Amino acid sequence: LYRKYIEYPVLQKILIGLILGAIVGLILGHYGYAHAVHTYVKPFGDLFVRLLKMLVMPIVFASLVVGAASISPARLGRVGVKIVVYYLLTSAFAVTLGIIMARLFNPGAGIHLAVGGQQFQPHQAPPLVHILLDIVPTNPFGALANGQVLPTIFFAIILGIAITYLMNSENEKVRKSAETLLDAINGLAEAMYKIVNGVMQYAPIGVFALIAHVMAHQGVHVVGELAKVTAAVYVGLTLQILLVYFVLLKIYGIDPISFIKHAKDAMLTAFVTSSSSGTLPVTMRVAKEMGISEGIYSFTLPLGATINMDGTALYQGVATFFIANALGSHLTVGQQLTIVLTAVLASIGTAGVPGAGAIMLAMVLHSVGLPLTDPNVAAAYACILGIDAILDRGRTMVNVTGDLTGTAIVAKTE
Ligand SMILES: N[C@@H](CC(=O)O)C(=O)O
Ligand code: NA
Ligand code: NA
Ligand code: NA
Repeated sequence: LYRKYIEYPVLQKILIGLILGAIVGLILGHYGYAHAVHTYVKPFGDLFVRLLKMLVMPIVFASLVVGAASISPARLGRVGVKIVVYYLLTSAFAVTLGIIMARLFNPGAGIHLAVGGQQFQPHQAPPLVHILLDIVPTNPFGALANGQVLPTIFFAIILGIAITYLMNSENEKVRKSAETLLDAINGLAEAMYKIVNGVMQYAPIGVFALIAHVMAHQGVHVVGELAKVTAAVYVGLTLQILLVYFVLLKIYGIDPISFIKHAKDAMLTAFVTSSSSGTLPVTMRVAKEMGISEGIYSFTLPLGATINMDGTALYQGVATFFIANALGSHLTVGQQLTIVLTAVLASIGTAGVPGAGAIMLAMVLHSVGLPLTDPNVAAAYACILGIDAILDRGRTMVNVTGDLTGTAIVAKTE
């Protein structure tokens, strides 16, 4: 029944793997068979970790190039300024709210990951001058091949901006050559998102092996911590709607009660599909009967479907704290502010494809000194990606909801 396995829903598939993973570890580990799990069940979980790390490098480079080549055009108009400034402010405030939830609920506190029998000891910090000057790569190819992600981000952003200037050039041969290069890079990004969909089909098997191995060694309190981070994200998402969207709507005069009733179809549709790109046709229909002018929502909505992601920004702030707390490290004031800047940039480049927001988490992990090369970081990294399907549902609703409420405010003031 191979076809039956594929057609079965992914979220219900992961939940089955997690429940049986806990049961197997407890009963088998109680009878003094812990080494059997480590020798046999662990290798099936190591494949999931290695598969996740492969997708990190091609996705970051390709998505940033195409993302930077679309919002670069300065000429937008008068309705193209209010929507842009609103998008940046909402994304920045989402990260701050996520930090508050992480510092309040304190997820991941109690477990000490010691993969390889070595506690995570942070390396000595080089001088700030060296760190800032190391962002510029000496060899753009070398940064991509060696796995350095901070130089990769800088080169991708400038390359995308330069492509935009070429497409507006007067010469016909230069314009044709610039469009071909962008399409080739665009086709690489789209091909990688299909691999992400195929990797998550193996996720229920990978989650089963990971949970079973950790259940027989670090007891049961690990599962309790996973519940705290799941509750922390959804609590923060709820406060995002009531304390930001509802307040702004009431201030400008738009009735929140009428807003939710007229936009319920979009939110539930985005919830089940977990995609903000396939929900766009549904979003276009909803705004029509609301009263928005045809021109207003024909420009902001396509732009906001890939730029305005408040849920992803809140998710990345909470997830980073969970990994650091599990490792036993401490976040300084300067490092926390670095999250507020890196998470906003990472959310802009994130694509609407489901599951693409946990691949950009590596951008903020490296920015705070937690590389994926460290075995301890990688083990904890795959722990939060295992339950990503559960968290992917809620965050997609907030991303779509921000686009609708942003359009209404602009349309109110014309
Ligand atoms: N699924 C989200 C993207 C993400 O989770 O990163 C969306 O469609 O907006
Ligand atoms: Na935003
Ligand atoms: Na969005
Ligand atoms: Na995005």
